[PDB]
Amino acid sequence: ELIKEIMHIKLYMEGTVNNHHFKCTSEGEGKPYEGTQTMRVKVVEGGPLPFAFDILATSFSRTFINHTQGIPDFFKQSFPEGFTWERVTTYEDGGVLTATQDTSLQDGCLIYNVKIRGVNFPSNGPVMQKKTLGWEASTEKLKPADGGLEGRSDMALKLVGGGHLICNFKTTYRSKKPAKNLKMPGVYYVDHRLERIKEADKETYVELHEVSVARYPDL
Repeated sequence: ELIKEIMHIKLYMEGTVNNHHFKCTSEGEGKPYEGTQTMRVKVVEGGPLPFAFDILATSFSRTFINHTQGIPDFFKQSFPEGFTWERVTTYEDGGVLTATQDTSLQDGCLIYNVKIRGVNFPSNGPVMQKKTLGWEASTEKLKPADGGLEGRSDMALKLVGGGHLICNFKTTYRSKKPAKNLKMPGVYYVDHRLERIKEADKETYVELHEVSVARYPDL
């Protein structure tokens, strides 16, 4: 089957956000066919992060997406090799977070390897002052873009005692399997819900849950 009904995950992440180098590590598990998953994150380097963790949570699983209707799963079809993704998130206040990700399948446990580069996050802004809450539920429009998938989405980051700091991202998904060995999907949508379950000792340990359900557009 390759991708089982319940799958284990292990993650490695490192980066610099406003030149503040850090390193993160994770262990998680989800139901790939149901679109749910859970991730327990631990910041191993760069002490208590000077920026809001929320900018990183969104880089911590395309393989855990409930493909309803009968949409070809580009992500699951890409195994055992896996797939890569490059995302660029642009914030309304000038902050830009670029992330590079590698997904592989080694000895049953699913492996994620992320690279993070955050720049121009304003000093007294919600991210740097750590005055952000969760991410509101978002929707990503995916369209087949020459061999891979291109995903665009507009997100809203909840703010401490306020409204939101909005942003948008452009992502490119590249399969490790050749495009010849893949049945590509049409233009489809993925609705996401990203909730933070737990938090410990100054955003050093964070538990996150995600729910993703794919669907063909309405008529």
